[PDB]
Amino acid sequence: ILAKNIVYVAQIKGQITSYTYDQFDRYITIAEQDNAEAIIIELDTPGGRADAMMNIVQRIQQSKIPVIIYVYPPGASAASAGTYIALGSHLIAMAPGTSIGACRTNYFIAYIKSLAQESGRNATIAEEFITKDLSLTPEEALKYGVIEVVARDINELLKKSNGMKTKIPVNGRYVTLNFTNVEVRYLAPSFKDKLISYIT
Amino acid sequence: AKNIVYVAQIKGQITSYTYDQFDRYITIAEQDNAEAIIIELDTPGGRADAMMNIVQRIQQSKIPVIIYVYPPGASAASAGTYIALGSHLIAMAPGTSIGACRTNYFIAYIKSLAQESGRNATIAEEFITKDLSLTPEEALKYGVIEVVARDINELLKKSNGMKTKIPVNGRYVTLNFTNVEVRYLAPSFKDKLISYITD
Repeated sequence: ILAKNIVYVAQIKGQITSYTYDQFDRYITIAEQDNAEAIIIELDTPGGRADAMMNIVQRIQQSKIPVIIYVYPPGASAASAGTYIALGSHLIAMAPGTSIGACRTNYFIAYIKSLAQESGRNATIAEEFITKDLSLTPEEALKYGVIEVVARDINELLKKSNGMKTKIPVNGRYVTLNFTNVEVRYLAPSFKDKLISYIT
Repeated sequence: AKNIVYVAQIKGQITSYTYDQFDRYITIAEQDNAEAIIIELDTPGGRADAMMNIVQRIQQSKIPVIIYVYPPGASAASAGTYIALGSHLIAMAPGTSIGACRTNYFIAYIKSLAQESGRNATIAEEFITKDLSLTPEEALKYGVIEVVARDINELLKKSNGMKTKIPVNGRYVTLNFTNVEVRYLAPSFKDKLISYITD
């Protein structure tokens, strides 16, 4: 026979809107319901410094399982509200060839700085995202302590995150990721998701 | 509670040891009645031969074996391309190659592998007789492979519903990656070493 821990993977491409929050909620909900070891959101977001964001961030922070924001596929970028979402998550991995930061108020600074500090990721850089239109390369990003992992695909990501400690608690406890006997389940975007899209 | 798809890598030159690996992976897959197994294949080649034995292994496999020439920059070469032409499904990631790297028997053989899987055999020959190399897109266009996919997930999405190119235990199968779980299989320790030594 056979059996193991589950990891869910879901994409979230395009601009972040009020409709986005519902997606995060769906995916993270499904994952929570099955006690997934974690969930990876492959995230490629490009522009319009939104606000549905901190509602998403609250979502993540209150999630009952780790949420890994993976800025993938190559060419993807996480900007404006992307980068908040990420800085507020439990782990940030990045595929080579992607970016993070701003694409090419003091309130917002206060905010990015906050997100960074509570997850021990570099807040001086965080600020510079907003105050210098900074854009990091996964390697620079990792050097500077903004992200935790650089991975070419889901599988590297799993191997490299294995055993790493969550950067912010998961329901009060810091968790050590154990992707040792894991099964990955791919979740696809719904039909409304699908349409509410092209129509944008 | 779903269907399992296994994923395994096989990088580097193909030797008599390699067979052992396919056998292991394919065996694990068979034993759990996987919906299928994907071998991410990167094979630089330069004339080897363990191949003929591996291909029989695949043909006799009790579940579909999808040869996926991956990661970007990978090459399915010489030995590789026979293994692939002899499999159930061939996908390729963008930025990879198939064919020769850079007789009146090996030709008969590539031709054969091609015909029995309905993949273009005029090109197959041209691999060996014109040291030809194809790009996933050209490969697709020419009818050598079945799928071009950026990552395991596209691969599953694009292959879903496709019919196997050669039978699986006598029956052609239609892939159904509809409620699937993916399990990644890592190279063992011997494998890991026999690499450093087979260097």
